[PDB]
Amino acid sequence: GSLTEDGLSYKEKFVVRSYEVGSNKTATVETIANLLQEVGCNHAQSVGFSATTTTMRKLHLIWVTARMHIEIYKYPAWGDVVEIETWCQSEGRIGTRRDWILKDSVTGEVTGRATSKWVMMNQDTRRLQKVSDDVRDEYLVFCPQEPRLAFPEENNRSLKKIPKLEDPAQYSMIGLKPRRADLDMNQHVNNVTYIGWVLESIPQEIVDTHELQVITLDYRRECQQDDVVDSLTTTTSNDSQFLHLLRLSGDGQEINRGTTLWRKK
Amino acid sequence: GSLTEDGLSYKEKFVVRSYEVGSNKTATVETIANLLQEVGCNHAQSVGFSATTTTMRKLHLIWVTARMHIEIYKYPAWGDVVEIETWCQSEGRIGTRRDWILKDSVTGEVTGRATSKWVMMNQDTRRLQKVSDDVRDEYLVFCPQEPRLAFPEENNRSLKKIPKLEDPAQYSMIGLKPRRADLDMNQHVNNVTYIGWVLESIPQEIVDTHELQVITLDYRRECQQDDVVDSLTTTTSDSQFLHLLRLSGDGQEINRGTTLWRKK
Ligand SMILES: Cn1cc(N)c(C(=O)NC2CCC2)n1
Ligand SMILES: Cn1cc(N)c(C(=O)NC2CCC2)n1
Repeated sequence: GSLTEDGLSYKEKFVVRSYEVGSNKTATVETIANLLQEVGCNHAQSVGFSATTTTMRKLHLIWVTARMHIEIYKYPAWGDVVEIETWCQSEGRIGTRRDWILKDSVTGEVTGRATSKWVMMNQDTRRLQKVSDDVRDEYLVFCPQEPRLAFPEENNRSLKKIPKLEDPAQYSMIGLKPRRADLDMNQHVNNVTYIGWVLESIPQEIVDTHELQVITLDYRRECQQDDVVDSLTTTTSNDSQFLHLLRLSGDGQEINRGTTLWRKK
Repeated sequence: GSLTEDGLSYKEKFVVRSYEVGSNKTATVETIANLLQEVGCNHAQSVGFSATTTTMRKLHLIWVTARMHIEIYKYPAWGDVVEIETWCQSEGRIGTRRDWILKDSVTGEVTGRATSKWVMMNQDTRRLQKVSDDVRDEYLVFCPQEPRLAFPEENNRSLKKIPKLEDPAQYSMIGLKPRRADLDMNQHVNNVTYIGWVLESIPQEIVDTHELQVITLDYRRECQQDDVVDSLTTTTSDSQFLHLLRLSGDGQEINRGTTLWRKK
């Protein structure tokens, strides 16, 4: 991969691997989620990062995902090359936004797009805070000045308020635990695991006859290595829509909430 | 990736990804296991396959892993390029063997090696079958004639008989279930999940102070999508462990193995 000519975005090509595909022989949404994560890491490394700035490590501050939104028009097949372009943008003192565009390397058409909202948090106390002026200027040089939105639309699906699932849920997957493969280099559960865990409550019949089009996920609390999750789902709707909820098995503390949209094959 | 000049092996370079590494910022043994699996698929595709031969698809026959053995000297770091060379060989009518050599793309040194024993099963009845001729000949053109062994040594770790763990186990991880990410394109639990599941019973204190050097795993039975596994471990000794994966209910054995760890 490499930065574009202006140095205000990064591109990377990935060949889809055999273990990265599902039953339809196309990449899973978790493979896509992993690829977006990977290109974001390479973008951060290519501009002198490790993505904590000078003032962030001084104050023990980290970026945390608050929301992920992914829309896929076509899933790349096993053996195909997918090109992903990623960039970041300041959202004032609220946090940062990271966008992605997925393309077929052969045709050059947009086969998917994603958007994420990141908030600043103290690594130790876990307390959210607004972006300071000294920190905002440190990352502003790596961002476009004019708005560059992967989801421009005057009423897009990425900004909708997600309601909380009411008990009883229509479908559920109980007793979900993360293994060492689910943890990142800092021993925290990878953000992509929550996506997989959310989808565990969707019935296998829907997965066999439908393709996942859109997924919106709100990250409320992190699941520890020794925590147990419960995935809950209810159909709300040629298109099926679901409301989702991930919570701790014990106290029932909410850790994630979201919605998915599926279309008939 | 591509086949070598003689067409009797395949090579491929992989850049280690950020989500593929552990706390030491080096690739996990499951990332390595995934890479070996991937290079084996590309090798099979590059020589005209869909590794099912002509006779095999007519008879509803598949290759299944009976044994996996991996030895790592150095784990590639996040950002490093690892080159893997893989090849197949016949072992008479008992089955097939697949070997791998892992190398650092910069220095060219051997940083790891693996060997696997594959047996021929009937997809539907799940019944083991010996490798008859005709199907033996159909694939012997893609294999070296003289023995090419990643583990040559007479009396090496890859050929040792693994005993069955006795109850009670010293360490255990219970209630393990596969998710959709753990399944392959045919909806079967990926062989690499069993490796991860085996390692779930190793205490986090050993993982934090030791590096995994060798792992030998015997595949006895497949775990279904709706099955629940129990991972059991006992220290037998460098630290050495005896492992056992079994179904939560009936306690049916699905996998057994051993791991060797060195102090950091
Ligand atoms: C720690 N980190 C770096 C990233 N680039 C991501 C990231 O984009 N995560 C989302 C969740 C679906 C992919 N997370
Ligand atoms: C379906 N398939 C093709 C392969 N080449 C492998 C394979 O080598 N798997 C082993 C166990 C983890 C490494 N499995």
